[PDB]
Amino acid sequence: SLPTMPPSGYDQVRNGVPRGQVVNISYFSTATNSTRPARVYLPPGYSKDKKYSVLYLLHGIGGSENDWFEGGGRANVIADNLIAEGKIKPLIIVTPNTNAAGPGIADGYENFTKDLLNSLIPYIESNYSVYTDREHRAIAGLAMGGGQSFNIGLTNLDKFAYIGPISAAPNTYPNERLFPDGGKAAREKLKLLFIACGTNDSLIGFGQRVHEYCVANNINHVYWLIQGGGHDFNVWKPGLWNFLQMADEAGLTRD
Ligand SMILES: COc1cc(/C=C/C(=O)O)ccc1O
Repeated sequence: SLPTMPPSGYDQVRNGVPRGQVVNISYFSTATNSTRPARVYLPPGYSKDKKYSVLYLLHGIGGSENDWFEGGGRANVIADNLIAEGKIKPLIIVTPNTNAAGPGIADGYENFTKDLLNSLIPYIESNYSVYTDREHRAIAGLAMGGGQSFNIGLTNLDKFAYIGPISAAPNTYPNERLFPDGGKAAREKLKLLFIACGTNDSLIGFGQRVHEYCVANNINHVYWLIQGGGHDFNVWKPGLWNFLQMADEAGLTRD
């Protein structure tokens, strides 16, 4: 039963397995007044005659849109295999550059919230055949990106129903800011809150803090610790593997 460590080969490429296409895109950002990059995983069968859900996957501090793919995440391989095994239905995964910096901008990681919601999401929904409602939109990430997942996801429950912060960093908002209503909206609209981290990670306390608040305030969620895991992709890959399946079970790809 999930969550659990994935079996050997979950992140390996094997002959015959259908592979999705990872495309490179650039979109205009009203948040940075510049063109920004992102990568988009289209499943092996992506057809404009069908509709797909979308997972916005965020990298760590100083990272890039390539981190979750060739940079170590192998998100496309993990997705290809789960799809081939019938573990999850086909879906689209988008990896942006989380540091929306530029002239006139003080904090690019905070500025990223508007970039994602007002520029990247509209670009994706206009160029790809995707659902545009909260029930078909998820957000997850590692470290700094896990913090942004908590921050953006919980303060925008009308946009995301599935949130997966892995090894969330100190940029994670205080509990009072994540749940300004004592967790009311969360208990009603949150379909999946998946918090994971390696037991050896020095940043374990931040995800732990949110976990404790959710326990105290009756917010359902999944809290999974990777035994012996550190601040690396041997925690983040297993994290994504579990999140995709648990989100699927929760209805992310419904229809
Ligand atoms: C904003 O503060 C912090 C961010 C990080 C991010 C780490 C990562 O993305 O791997 C670590 C420690 C911090 O105090």
